[PDB]
Amino acid sequence: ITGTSTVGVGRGVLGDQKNINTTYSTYYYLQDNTRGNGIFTYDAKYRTTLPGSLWADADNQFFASYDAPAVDAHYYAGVTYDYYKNVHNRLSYDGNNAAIRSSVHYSQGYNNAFWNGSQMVYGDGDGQTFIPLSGGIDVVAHELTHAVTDYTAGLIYQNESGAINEAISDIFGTLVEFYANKNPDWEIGEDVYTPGISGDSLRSMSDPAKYGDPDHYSKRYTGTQDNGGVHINSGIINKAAYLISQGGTHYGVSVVGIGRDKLGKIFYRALTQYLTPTSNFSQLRAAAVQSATDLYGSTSQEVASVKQAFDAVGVK
Ligand SMILES: O[C@@H]1[C@@H](O)[C@H](O)OC[C@H]1O
Ligand SMILES: O[C@@H]1[C@@H](O)[C@H](O)OC[C@H]1O
Ligand SMILES: O[C@@H]1[C@@H](O)[C@H](O)OC[C@H]1O
Ligand SMILES: O[C@@H]1[C@@H](O)[C@H](O)OC[C@H]1O
Ligand SMILES: O[C@@H]1[C@@H](O)[C@H](O)OC[C@H]1O
Ligand SMILES: O[C@@H]1[C@@H](O)[C@H](O)OC[C@H]1O
Ligand SMILES: O[C@@H]1[C@@H](O)[C@H](O)OC[C@H]1O
Ligand SMILES: [Ca+2]
Ligand SMILES: [Ca+2]
Ligand SMILES: [Cl-]
Ligand SMILES: [Cl-]
Ligand SMILES: [Cl-]
Ligand SMILES: [Cl-]
Ligand SMILES: [Zn+2]
Ligand SMILES: [Zn+2]
Ligand SMILES: [Zn+2]
Ligand SMILES: [Zn+2]
Ligand SMILES: [Zn+2]
Ligand SMILES: [Zn+2]
Ligand SMILES: [Zn+2]
Ligand SMILES: [Zn+2]
Repeated sequence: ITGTSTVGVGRGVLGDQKNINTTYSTYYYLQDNTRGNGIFTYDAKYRTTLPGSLWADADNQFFASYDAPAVDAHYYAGVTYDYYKNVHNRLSYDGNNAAIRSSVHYSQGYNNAFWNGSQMVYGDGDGQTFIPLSGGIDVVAHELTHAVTDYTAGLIYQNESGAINEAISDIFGTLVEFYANKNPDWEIGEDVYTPGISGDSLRSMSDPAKYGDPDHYSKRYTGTQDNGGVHINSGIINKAAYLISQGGTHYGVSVVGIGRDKLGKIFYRALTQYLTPTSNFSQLRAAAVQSATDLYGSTSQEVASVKQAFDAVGVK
């Protein structure tokens, strides 16, 4: 809509206050004109029609419980935009400042959130398995990173390529969570999963086995469920990424940690320059090694640590 750029205030899913960029034309709309071609957040009104209505509010105050999913979808899309622009010089998910559109209150009791090829879609959860999923910055950035992948390497969504696709989204979801630097960790979805249970999450990057996911290539899932285990086998790559950043000793292999920023630079370069739709784990290792070589030199600690981490998880 055409209007004046304004700044509203509200509370997110977890009760935290934050400012949001809005547009004023009779109503205050969740339309942030400060980032690229805009960030737009929509009310799906418990339907499955998309995108729904551009979110309208009478007073630029967003403290109602019904507002909270919209506040967080809008704000965390902004954080994700800021991460990709400030850290990687990438303008929105397509690198060409595409508008970021999000719909909240999608369907009823819907325990999922997804990038659908042109926008983000957030269920409210059923209140037991999940609360509204836009409350999780890592979920928001995980799904928007699928769009990044789609516009770069094009990793399919099955078998090893799909597990890399998933891990890439977990890695950058987590790096966005650290960039926001409110309550970061190496867990996925902890803020919105199981409100009755403290200390759990959908999966752990630092210890995938905590939830039964593999932390070594020899433990990879080879069945047909979950598109060949894409959310399961991602633990193998997630653990390698965790080791690259934080270091550690894993199955007897010592990894010297190089920190989060270099982890992100290495994997971003691998994703955008070297991966292809059918890259497998071994090819991801090669891409990460070459990316670290490009950035830091073949004799660098960074290259050596990439190799150590993939050795530790059994990927040659
Ligand atoms: O409403 C305006 C918006 O449509 C435009 O894109 O950028 C400036 C805004 O104030
Ligand atoms: O924590 C990371 C920060 O250290 C780096 O500067 O850029 C990415 C962030 O996630
Ligand atoms: O977040 C990590 C945590 O999972 C681990 O237990 O201790 C080190 C941290 O980096
Ligand atoms: O020890 C873990 C176990 O507690 C869980 O039930 O399944 C996965 C294992 O890694
Ligand atoms: O062969 C693998 C071994 O090298 C490693 O130590 O742990 C898992 C095994 O499958
Ligand atoms: O069966 C597949 C297995 O061969 C591969 O290694 O990892 C993904 C699985 O789907
Ligand atoms: O196969 C790819 C290779 O061509 C390139 O050199 O680095 C990435 C690899 O995965
Ligand atoms: Ca997290
Ligand atoms: Ca929980
Ligand atoms: Cl560990
Ligand atoms: Cl471990
Ligand atoms: Cl460790
Ligand atoms: Cl271990
Ligand atoms: Zn209001
Ligand atoms: Zn998803
Ligand atoms: Zn995903
Ligand atoms: Zn967290
Ligand atoms: Zn899955
Ligand atoms: Zn998923
Ligand atoms: Zn270990
Ligand atoms: Zn460990």
